[PDB]
Amino acid sequence: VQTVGQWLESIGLPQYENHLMANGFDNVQAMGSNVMEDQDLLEIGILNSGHRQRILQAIQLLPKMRPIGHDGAHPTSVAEWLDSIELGDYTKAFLINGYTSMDLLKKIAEVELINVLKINLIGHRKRILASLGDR
Repeated sequence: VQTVGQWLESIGLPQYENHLMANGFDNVQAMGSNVMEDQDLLEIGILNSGHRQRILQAIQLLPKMRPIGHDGAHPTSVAEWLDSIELGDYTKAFLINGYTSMDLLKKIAEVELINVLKINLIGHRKRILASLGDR
């Protein structure tokens, strides 16, 4: 079981744990398939310079990449889809927003997402972004 608190405490100390968690980065799984990015770690709210590289090289060096780890998901709707992303309440916003077909989720841009879904959270953002696979 991987926990942000443990990982963070290892690479450094329990100081940004709250930030990440509250920023959606409460589950290490958020960086299981796609290691954290400079823009993300920087968008959160780090103390000061000298830590960015640490988290980057660390989260990037994290030996969690394997060949057998090629499992994916095949949902039928926004519901089951988000269900595989540690999210369910989103189903409401997504639905009322007009998201019925997965394809539709791939017909929007960043701004459109933060403007429609109104997520405004790196965690949930990266999670869904990775789940869909825009780029």
